[PDB]
Amino acid sequence: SLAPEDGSHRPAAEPTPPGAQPTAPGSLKAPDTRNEKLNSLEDVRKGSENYALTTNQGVRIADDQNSLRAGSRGPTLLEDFILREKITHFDHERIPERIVHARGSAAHGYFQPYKSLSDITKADFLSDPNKITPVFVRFSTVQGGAGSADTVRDIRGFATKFYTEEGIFDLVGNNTPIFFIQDAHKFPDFVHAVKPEPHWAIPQGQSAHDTFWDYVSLQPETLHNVMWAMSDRGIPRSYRTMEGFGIHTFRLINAEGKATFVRFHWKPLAGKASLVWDEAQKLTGRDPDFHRRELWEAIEAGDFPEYE
Amino acid sequence: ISRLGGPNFHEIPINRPTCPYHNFQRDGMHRMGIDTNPANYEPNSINDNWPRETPPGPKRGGFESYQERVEGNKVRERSPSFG
Amino acid sequence: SLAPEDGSHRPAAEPTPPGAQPTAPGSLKAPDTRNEKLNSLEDVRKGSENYALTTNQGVRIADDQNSLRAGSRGPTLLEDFILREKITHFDHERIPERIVHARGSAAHGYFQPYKSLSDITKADFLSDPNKITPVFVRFSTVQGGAGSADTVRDIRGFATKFYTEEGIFDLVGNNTPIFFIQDAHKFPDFVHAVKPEPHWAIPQGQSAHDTFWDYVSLQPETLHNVMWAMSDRGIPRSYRTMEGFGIHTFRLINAEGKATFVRFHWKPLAGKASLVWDEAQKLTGRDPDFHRRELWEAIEAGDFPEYELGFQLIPEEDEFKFDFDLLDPTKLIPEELVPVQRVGKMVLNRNPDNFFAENEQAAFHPGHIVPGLDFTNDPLLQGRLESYTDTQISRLGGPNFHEIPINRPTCPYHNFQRDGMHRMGIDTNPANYEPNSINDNWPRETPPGPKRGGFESYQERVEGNKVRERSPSFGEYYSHPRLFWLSQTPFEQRHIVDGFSFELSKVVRPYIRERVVDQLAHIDLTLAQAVAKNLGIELTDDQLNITPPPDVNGLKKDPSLSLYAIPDGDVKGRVVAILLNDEVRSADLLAILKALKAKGVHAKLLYSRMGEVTADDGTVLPIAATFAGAPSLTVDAVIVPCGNIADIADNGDANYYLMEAYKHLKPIALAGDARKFKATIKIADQGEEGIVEADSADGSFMDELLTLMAAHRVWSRIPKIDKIPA
Amino acid sequence: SLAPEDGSHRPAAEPTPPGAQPTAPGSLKAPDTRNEKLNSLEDVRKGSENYALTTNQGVRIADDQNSLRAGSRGPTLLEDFILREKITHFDHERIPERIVHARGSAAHGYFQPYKSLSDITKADFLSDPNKITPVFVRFSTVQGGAGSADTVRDIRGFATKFYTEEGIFDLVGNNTPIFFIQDAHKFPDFVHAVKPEPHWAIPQGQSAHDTFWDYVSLQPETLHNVMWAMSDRGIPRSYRTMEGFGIHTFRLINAEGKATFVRFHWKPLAGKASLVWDEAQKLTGRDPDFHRRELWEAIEAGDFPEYELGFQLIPEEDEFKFDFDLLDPTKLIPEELVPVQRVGKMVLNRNPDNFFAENEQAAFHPGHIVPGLDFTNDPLLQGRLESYTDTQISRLGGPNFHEIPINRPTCPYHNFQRDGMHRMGIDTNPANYEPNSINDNWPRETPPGPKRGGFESYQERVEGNKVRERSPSFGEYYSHPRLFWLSQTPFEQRHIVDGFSFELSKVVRPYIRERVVDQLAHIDLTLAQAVAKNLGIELTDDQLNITPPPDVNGLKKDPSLSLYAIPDGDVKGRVVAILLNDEVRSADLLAILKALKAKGVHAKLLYSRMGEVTADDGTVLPIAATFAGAPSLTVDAVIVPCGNIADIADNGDANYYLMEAYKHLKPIALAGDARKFKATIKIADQGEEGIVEADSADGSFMDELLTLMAAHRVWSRIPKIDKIPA
Ligand code: HEM
Ligand code: HEM
Ligand code: HEM
Repeated sequence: SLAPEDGSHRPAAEPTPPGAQPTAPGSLKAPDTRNEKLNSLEDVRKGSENYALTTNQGVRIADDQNSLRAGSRGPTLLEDFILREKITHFDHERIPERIVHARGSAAHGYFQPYKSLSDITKADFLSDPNKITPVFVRFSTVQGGAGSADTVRDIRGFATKFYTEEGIFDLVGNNTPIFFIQDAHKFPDFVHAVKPEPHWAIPQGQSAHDTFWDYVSLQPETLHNVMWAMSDRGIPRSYRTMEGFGIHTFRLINAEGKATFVRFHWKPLAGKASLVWDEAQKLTGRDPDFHRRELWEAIEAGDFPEYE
Repeated sequence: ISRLGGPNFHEIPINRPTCPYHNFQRDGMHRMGIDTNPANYEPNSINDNWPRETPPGPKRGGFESYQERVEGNKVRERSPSFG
Repeated sequence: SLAPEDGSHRPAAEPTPPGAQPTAPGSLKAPDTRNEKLNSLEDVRKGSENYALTTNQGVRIADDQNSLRAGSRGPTLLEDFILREKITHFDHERIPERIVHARGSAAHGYFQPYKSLSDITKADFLSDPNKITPVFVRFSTVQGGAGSADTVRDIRGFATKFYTEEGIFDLVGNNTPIFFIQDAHKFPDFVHAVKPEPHWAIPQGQSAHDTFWDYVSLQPETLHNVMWAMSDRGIPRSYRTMEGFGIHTFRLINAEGKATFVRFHWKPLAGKASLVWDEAQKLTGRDPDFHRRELWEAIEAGDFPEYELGFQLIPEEDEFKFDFDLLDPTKLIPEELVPVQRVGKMVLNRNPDNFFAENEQAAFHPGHIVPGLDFTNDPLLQGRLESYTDTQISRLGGPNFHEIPINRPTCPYHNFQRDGMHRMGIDTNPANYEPNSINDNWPRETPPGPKRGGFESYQERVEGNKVRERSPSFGEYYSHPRLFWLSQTPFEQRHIVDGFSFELSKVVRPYIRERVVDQLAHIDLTLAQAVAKNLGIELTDDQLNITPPPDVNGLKKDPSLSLYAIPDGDVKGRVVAILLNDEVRSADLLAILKALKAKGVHAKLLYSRMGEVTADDGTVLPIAATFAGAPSLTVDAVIVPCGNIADIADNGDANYYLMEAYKHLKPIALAGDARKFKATIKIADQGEEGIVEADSADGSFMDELLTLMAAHRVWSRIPKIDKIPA
Repeated sequence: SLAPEDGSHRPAAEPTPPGAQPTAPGSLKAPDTRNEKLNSLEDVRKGSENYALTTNQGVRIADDQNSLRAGSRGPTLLEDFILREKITHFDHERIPERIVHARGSAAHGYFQPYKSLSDITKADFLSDPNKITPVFVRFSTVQGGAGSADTVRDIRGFATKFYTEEGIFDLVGNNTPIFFIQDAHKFPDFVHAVKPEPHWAIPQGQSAHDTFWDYVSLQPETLHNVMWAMSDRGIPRSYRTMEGFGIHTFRLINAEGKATFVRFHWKPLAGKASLVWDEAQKLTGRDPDFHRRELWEAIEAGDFPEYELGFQLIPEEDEFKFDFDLLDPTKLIPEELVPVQRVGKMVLNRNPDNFFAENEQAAFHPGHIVPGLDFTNDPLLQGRLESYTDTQISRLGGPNFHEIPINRPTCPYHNFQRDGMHRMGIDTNPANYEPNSINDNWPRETPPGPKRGGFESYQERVEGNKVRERSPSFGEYYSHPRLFWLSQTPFEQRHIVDGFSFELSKVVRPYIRERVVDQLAHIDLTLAQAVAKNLGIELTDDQLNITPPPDVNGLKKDPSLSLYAIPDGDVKGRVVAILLNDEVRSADLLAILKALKAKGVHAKLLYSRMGEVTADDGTVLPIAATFAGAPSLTVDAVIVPCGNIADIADNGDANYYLMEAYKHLKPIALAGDARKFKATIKIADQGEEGIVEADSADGSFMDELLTLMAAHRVWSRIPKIDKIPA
């Protein structure tokens, strides 16, 4: 045994305030929080306590500290299949990050309607207030990589996967009610302009550079979302304290075939709050994981993010 | 790695062991197993060092290579016994 | 035409100091710079001016502003093949980042040896002082993603690709002379421990978290390199002002077959220089791209990064002559015992044209050696050889990554390998195997020889059983950490203590802190007690009584291990903030600029807004940045000329600018009424060492300031900064 | 291990007939055959002679025969970087095959139009009879994997990539003028049905299995192309002897903006010619590479495949004037209604250098059109535009597949797309977006115009509600199958009946056979009855009473739909087997070879062993193959010269060769005492049409033979072949 005698290595599996316990995987922290989707993941969840260390092929490992070599100061041997699998898996851990919204922080939850909407939509998840729909939500920035900072000035993504009884519905929104551009054909132009510039790949997580403002100056359609990004909207205090929007007009269709135009909104029950610019910038250096930490610790504390 | 798309090919159903498999390897394309271990390295105290190494033994022991003596210089040479 | 009439969109294609022009692709910025590698990339360089906009299939596009739809407010149509190509290429832009060292910044240059080293190595690139070898060098951090910040505390990588006439040689090193671990089998464990923790993927770019210090506390082999990381080595000022090392002992092999053990060194010709922690951490917020930017801007300015290649050479018969094992990569070889022999110079003199094509896709691998070099049994080096080709199969999409332009040898390559994803080369050989008769056995093997021969490994004797066992000779963990500690100045020691103290304060589980404190007590008691006190930990009586570890071959210190014990300052390429006011005394600015120019020191002129201000004599002075825009973090010193000081005396940003610089130990110079700013930093009326002051900015005002800059920081200010609220 | 002293390991770089020299890479076989695209590949062609064997990093290899090991009987060492690179490249050679048309064979050539088409199209490649456009063509089967056989019963693909001055145009067609299905949404259902069944992955290269005929029986829209597949069109003699069709109606657009509907045709100048089924199926075993081989060898011989591009042109105002919908890809446009206008000629005159790099990695996509061409609403064409780019992202490893050398345009290409796996192009443009001012907006959009303009789609009127609905005009399925049936000769109809009968006899579930027979009864009662009789099925009274479908716009037949109704035979490039004996009469062989050479017909000299035989006058005759080694399946006709006939008269294989040739309707010519072989094929002292016979092989004998070969096969023999046991 390497754990301390007093058990202080293991966090209590009860809600606790930020900093009170080490944070933990959600099924260890809150084992009795359940929804249909979380339960359905049980077939692939893997524990660890009391199990032998093995290869991926199920062969028990005697010595996970040394490679096989000819003599204890000798060359490493090709026949070390244990070393080879371990290093091979490590060598292939990374997958491409998302082209945009690479930096993001996610949690499980659920949604329930306040009333049946069958007069305006036949969508099953909206048919009955007693219909509980598991969700998985990912909040994100837009421009920076998966390893960039959270409290940059940027638009924020707000993506919800509804696991409904009639299919997955993904509501893939942002935290402002419009976008920068009108036609998808210009998306790679706008995104290349805001992204790090191609010669030197600077700057990270920032619109504050020539190519972004070159494009905005030549494309006045951008100016509306640019106003939002330049406001304190661009620097939320928390993903719990920003609005979400679908941006596009969609349609709801009812059982009679009637179409109603709809735009979607998420309204934060913790209210709206943003940082100020100097605080946000400095916070990217003192804690580049500030939003990711805040969201995880809110959920561990029982301060569940709620949106209407 | 190319034929089967990455290092998690042992999670393709036909290739899965029927016996337990636990270790500190993570991620990779197509990762199916969701690890709950607080630790992804050993030695660790945060999960009391589990999953743990197992000494070799008569049954249910860890793998140890037979201690064959090696003696020779580093050569790219075919043994004359093969000629 | 959307460009301005005056041509101010286009940067001057000549060397200009940082901030004077927008930065540009290297071949546009410096078209006259050339080497054999840069010339050989010309077949894949693509221009743009005066060309039509096309699809990738070469069809001219008429409207690149709209999708094809049925009516101008109608649905988009599947037949829009121009939209589909453009969006599909965009959808697939990203490739996996490197598993480690994902954050990095690279440049082209060249290397030349000072003399032939044929008596010790038959390596062709070291055979002739006239033989110049193109290089491509990538510097990096280790832990963070490609989008993480530059000025984190971490080790730095220093990887050099030599495009030699007898093959590519990759010297894949770090900025410290040892690694954290002894056997490659533990690399996934150590890297998992230092990386973001797997539940929540925090923290980025930081070792200040529980799992890292858990691993360290359980693996005392790691303490050597941890001491380095906790020192100011872990926060270099610039990639130009850090050392590089190969870490492992390799071999040189001469034409007579004699092996000599070698360790590789890079010496920064700009000297050694690091930030201080608060400055580095803040700087990850104010400019997470600071090292990448500084490297690119140095090259655009002609402040080319220069390093000297050095070898520590140990005869084969001296393998066992030291107190430590030469093959143990957690041990360094003290320069007091084995000096570094100067080998040649490398100069980095051209930025890439495209970051993704040249930097992101570059593949380095320490297995890439050439005749005249060879490996040893260092068991961390041994395992590296399994990883670097492997990882490139997924990262770069298959086994033809050597055909990506940046990676291609400049020398011939021919073999029987075929196919693979993204195969470029079209093989005309009738044979794809050997031995063959049908192409008269070409291409053919080449016997080894003095020059231009085939690769043969040194016939080292191997004897022992097949074991998974650490050599007992590696099982000593404290003597080298102690040598390192005792070799540091007292302020460098303070900064080490403060690095461990800050990092362990972020460890949530107190027992892990205690366990690390126990480790430090095995290294040096003064160190352990000082960290313990910062943590409210009391050493036990047993801890107070641990015998320190022995010295290393009789050495009680080695000043070559310190950044600053032996001054090696160089001001060329450093930068000074000049805080402007609305009525600057022009004679002060003239003297300042003249002195800085003469030593190759750059300036940024700062004010409370952009635009320009006008001096006492009518000189129009353009403003580079605001005080808040370009914080003191980003320069090496601060000068405030005389003039209408009342204009800025109550500016919070201007006062803070000086407080932050003061805190971070930077030289500050105050001329005439700018001396009023002494009060904001609590400077006594008769002055103090490190603050330059006079009635005007000269006679001796600039020499004094530039003398302080040559010593980098004002270490004697340290006792003073704790009282200052900044 | 070297080449023979006599240079016999190396083929002559001149045109040579099949079998005369070993085959070789096109650039070594025909170095002086050039075109712009072939030249442009020179940056990546790699030679081999006189070069050292290296790693891919350019390191010379000394011993390519052994791994590094600790002693010569010891374990292999991890540090063997040479072994690791060689094995890793081998381990990653394979890429996914094409989801369909995986089996295919390709060549380079050129195209030119006969006259400018500027009246009807502004496409640059059609604008001038003296502007030559390089092409790369791949022919293919559909169902089978890359390693399946060539002479299966299937549809064939005929894809041409035109490297034009205004972009790449891919005309991605097949060898029949319609497809099986109407809407791309069904493509995966139809292809899954035809492909090997999912439980056991059987059968390869065959539609003769339950799932295909289950889908056909339930989807009568498939019946037209199924008729073509069951006819001898499904088993071509060569890719040189089949038609090509783009299938869909496209648009041509002229400089005045006028749209003309068009269907694309390729006419084979070597004439139309197919195998018979027993021959084609046995040939998949004796030489599964027969079509690949025949194409490569034709090009090495100078028998370049030539095809005439032709257009059926329908004015816009005539869109609705037929009794079928022009946009329905299961309907053909009969040439009796709309003639094919001759447009230009394409000649395939050089083989690739490396099959993988050039053939396997080639990417064709019918969305790659150029100004002057446009799409229509054909709902199968429309869906194809979503597939060909998408599939290339996994097959070829990412979105930079246009930089794989074979796929590159020869014309300029410039845009703002960046990055992606295996990015070759290093972009110098300061901008990677438009509009931009920093590169004065280059590269720039180009307005549409008469020549060199940007692409603009024809502004077709769209009016309808958003529906997933098949157009009612597409709901007719029997009239085109009937037209096709009625346009075949009686022997072609017999072969169709036999194809259906053979395939349905392999369907295990008898109700599926019954359902198919019921569909055939809606096409033609004579066809339905003949297939039913072979299946032991009896048509019901109701089935006998099904009213046949209407004529197609009054047509009772169209002979352009037959392979053979109109003679168009060309013997150049065909091959005869000459069965030797050990004392051949040299005067026969002289006359035979002289007459064959005059018409460009090749010969293969066969015997019962390899080596040589000596003729009556001392001429040494090298033997190409044994009777068993090169069966009659591989030749067009068989000649037996006089000589020592007793040598071969009782040889089983020699007799069998003639029995198999006879059965397969090939001409056979017997000179002098070789007429003794008439008895093996049971055929009369008076002689038989299709058997040439004389005292010696002279002018007359050879003219008769070559006349029979110009008619391809001896159809009048069919009633005589059921009694021969072969
Ligand atoms: C109203 C406008 C848009 C909104 C609100 C929006 C929102 C988002 C969000 C929230 C994500 C991150 C989902 C996650 O967390 O994984 C995302 C990802 C993405 N978006 Fe959008 N987006 C918009 C426009 C576009 C456009 C016009 C395109 C391209 C035509 C595009 C292409 C993508 C792509 C390629 C990704 C990465 C998706 C992945 O890897 O799974 N987006 N978007
Ligand atoms: C002395 C110890 C080591 C040093 C000095 C070192 C140095 C480096 C550097 C500088 C890079 C970045 C090269 C670049 O800029 O692209 C790198 C990448 C990498 N290293 Fe190491 N390393 C060490 C130990 C190891 C070990 C023990 C392993 C695994 C057994 C390993 C595996 C890797 C991998 C997988 C990459 C990513 C390479 C790629 O994607 O191209 N390293 N190393
Ligand atoms: C008239 C109908 C069609 C014709 C004449 C046709 C013709 C062809 C040909 C000749 C090729 C092989 C090109 C080569 O040699 O590489 C091919 C490939 C392919 N086709 Fe089609 N096809 C048709 C319908 C479709 C449909 C409806 C789809 C899907 C909607 C489709 C999807 C594909 C795919 C995925 C490939 C593999 C292409 C690649 O890997 O590069 N085809 N087709």
